[PDB]
Amino acid sequence: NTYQEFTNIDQAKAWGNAQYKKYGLSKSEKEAIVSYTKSASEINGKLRQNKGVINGFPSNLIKQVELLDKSFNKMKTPENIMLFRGDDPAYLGTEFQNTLLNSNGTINKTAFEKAKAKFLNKDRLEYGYISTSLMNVSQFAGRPIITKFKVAKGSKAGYIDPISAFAGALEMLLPRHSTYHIDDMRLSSDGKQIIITATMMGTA
Ligand SMILES: NC(=O)c1ccc[n+]([C@@H]2O[C@H](COP(=O)([O-])OP(=O)(O)OC[C@H]3O[C@@H](n4cnc5c(N)ncnc54)[C@H](O)[C@@H]3O)[C@@H](O)[C@H]2O)c1
Repeated sequence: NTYQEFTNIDQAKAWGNAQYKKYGLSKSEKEAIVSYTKSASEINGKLRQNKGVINGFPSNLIKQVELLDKSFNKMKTPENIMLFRGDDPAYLGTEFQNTLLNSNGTINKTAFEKAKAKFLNKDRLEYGYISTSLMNVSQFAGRPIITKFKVAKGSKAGYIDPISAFAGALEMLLPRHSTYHIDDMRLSSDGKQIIITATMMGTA
């Protein structure tokens, strides 16, 4: 139908803060999210490497994932919304690690055609959590791949920004084991980035 796309920083900010007041996260859930923002790539990366299974993990890490998953029972979005995200070349596969980018900073049109073939009109399963923003913010917009996610109403999604260890991200978190369908993939006006548009679905 129509996804709300925030255009103004101070509005997104207010809307998001308006959601956070309602969540009533347990003190325990809050300590688990704070810690996630300080260590996302470690956690998301173990999740990827053991394809979801958390039995090997230390007893702390298991306490932290269970609390993150639980959190989303309190955190859902009240309307259709667009979230944004930036990624580096490895996002597409090891093959694109050292080939997606030319020497001047442009997207190698060939790798783009390969990636488009490999991902366009297909589902992707992400084993880790997905961190996003309410807009294309300055910091993560410098990255070569920008993904705009369509998130439906009532879907699991949470504005954790207020208790993030870091600033300027307008951060919305989505749950792990989420799956999304990629609808479009083109280049930006200057050819320095790929814009992926994707439809978000559930978890497991
Ligand atoms: N990236 C964003 O759009 C965004 C938005 C808001 C907040 N954040 C915050 O920044 C930090 C999170 O960083 P992140 O999002 O880069 O961590 P991540 O765990 O999602 O990804 C880390 C690195 O691995 C890549 N990657 C992602 N999925 C992959 C996959 N399936 N296979 C191989 N590589 C993959 C990413 O492009 C990045 O280079 C946290 O502090 C979080 O709060 C990020």
